[PDB]
Amino acid sequence: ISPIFQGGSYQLNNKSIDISSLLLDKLSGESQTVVMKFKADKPNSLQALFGLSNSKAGFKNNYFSIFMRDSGEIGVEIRDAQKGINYLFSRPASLWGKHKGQAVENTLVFVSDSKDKTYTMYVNGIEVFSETVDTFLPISNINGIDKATLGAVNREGKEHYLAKGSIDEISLFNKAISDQEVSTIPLSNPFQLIFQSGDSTQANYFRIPTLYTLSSGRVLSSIDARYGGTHDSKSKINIATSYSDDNGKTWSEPIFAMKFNDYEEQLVYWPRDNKLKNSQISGSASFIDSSIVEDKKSGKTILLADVMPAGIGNNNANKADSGFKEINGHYYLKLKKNGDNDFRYTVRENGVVYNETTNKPTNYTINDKYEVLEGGKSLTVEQYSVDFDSGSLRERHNGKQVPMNVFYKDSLFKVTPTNYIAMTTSQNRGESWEQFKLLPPFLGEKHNGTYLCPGQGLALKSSNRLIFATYTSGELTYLISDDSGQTWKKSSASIPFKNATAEAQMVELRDGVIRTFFRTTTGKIAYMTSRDSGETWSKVSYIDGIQQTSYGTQVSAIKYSQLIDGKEAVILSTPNSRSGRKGGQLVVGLVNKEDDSIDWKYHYDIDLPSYGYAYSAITELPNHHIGVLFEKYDSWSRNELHLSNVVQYIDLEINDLT
Repeated sequence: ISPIFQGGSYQLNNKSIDISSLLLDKLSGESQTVVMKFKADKPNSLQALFGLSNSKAGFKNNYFSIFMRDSGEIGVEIRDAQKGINYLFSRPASLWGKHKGQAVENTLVFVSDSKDKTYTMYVNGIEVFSETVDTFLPISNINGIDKATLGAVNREGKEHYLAKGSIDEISLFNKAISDQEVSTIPLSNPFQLIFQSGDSTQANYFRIPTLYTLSSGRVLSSIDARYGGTHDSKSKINIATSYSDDNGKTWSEPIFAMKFNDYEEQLVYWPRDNKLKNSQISGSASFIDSSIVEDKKSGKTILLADVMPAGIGNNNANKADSGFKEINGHYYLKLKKNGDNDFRYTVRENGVVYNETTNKPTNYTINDKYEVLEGGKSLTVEQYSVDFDSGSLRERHNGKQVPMNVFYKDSLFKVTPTNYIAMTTSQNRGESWEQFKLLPPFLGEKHNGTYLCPGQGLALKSSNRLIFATYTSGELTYLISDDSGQTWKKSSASIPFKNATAEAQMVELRDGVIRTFFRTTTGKIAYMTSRDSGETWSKVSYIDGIQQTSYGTQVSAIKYSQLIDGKEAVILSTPNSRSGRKGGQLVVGLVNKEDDSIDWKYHYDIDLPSYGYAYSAITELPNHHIGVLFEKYDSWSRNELHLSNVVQYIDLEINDLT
């Protein structure tokens, strides 16, 4: 259908605009759609874009509004005191403010549907909430409505929630337009999605993005596909990948690099209310924090991630146990059989399950997929699915059989409940991934695995050396391979922090000179230098001019291929904020050849200082543009859990940054 009202070019400069005459007598029936294209690059703390209100004395709480906060949150109120209805629906981190210095035109579609009794809000082509009520309140059936307002809500004759911004276009319909119709509405998005709700992963959530430019020109991305909301392990999480062959313009349908099947891949709407938001999938194995590198020699792409057995995460993981047994220089994965109180088994060569107490091999083996066979026969377990139908999280058998994996809850043989690191490879640049292998322990039998630093590994330009940064208590633990990832050794580098999340990323400043940038607990990003291709490491210094929070955020970093102002350049991606994960920046540093010091010369604001920015991935695209895939929200904040489609991709050119 056609609009009952259409207007545009409205400037909201802390003064509402009255459109009652144009709109109010046009409103008919109980279903309505609002389409609004608007900018707000300097919003007030809390402002209404649009209001329908009873402006009369004593009816202060009879109004409908669409509002935003300077945090990027969008929402509506629907209030009628006589009906005793006070609805408030919102979602944090739903907006853009600025991109390349220009105010972004956000496209907002609000659907109020009386038939289904459902309020739905889309912003920039993304559904940010969909709420069904028992008692539906049509937005123009509020008792005594006498004002249609842009840029405030008229309450008792006064302007509340005054807006600063602009409404380039607004349309209203006496209909609840369908989801299909909504998707035909043109957008002006500064971003694109690579991974997204309802894609092949069937994860409703994503965190921990990576990007890496392959020598063929293909750009590869990996990510945590997180099923049970955005929580870290314990949970269900798979590692998914996608690639672009056109400098980031389009991206392939995701496939999995690393996945478990003990729990179904369910797209779930995880509750965001305070009572249930901490619900956490508690019986699933998971992969988490991935990192990618390309090997020049073999041509293989290599992907590593942390591995968590069923119900295990960082905080309940057995520290002081690697999960392996050392038997004369060699490390064997320990296993516990159903009913035993201790681990009386190991996995030896060719997957043979060997008994330790009696030193006998068994009739059981472990295949390449860490699945259990008896006498060559695939054993199985039953899969779980999750639901909240009872009003709380339930995890229950779903009737499907899947191969029995030693990382599973219901497995006959079970690994040590601790964290591991796994690796997989692709020979076709991410079109398919091999079965993963556990890396061996690097810090002894009685030490849990280090934690992979998410993002990129480092492929040294003048050799075959591959390095993946990892961290644990008191140090960075660099993993080093000179033979295409077949064998690894560690290079330990002490840092002056205990129990930190020292997520580290590396750049090669020049041949064999590696600078590592890492997260700390001090409010500053730290760094250290190696001048022998990672054999030895300097003491720790800190960057002034960038602020992080006390808890810190992952920093991403690349060496730019081109000179800038005649100098070698490095580019860091990080939130710049001592308050939260917001104020995204790319910071361009120029290297001083005298001493390899870096002058952080240019700061590019990704979006508003108050808009969310968390974990990030950056890569130099083959055309020398910069690709950025990032968490566009505060992934620390307890108020911004379980948001969909907040990991987003943008394309920039160096001139944008300078």
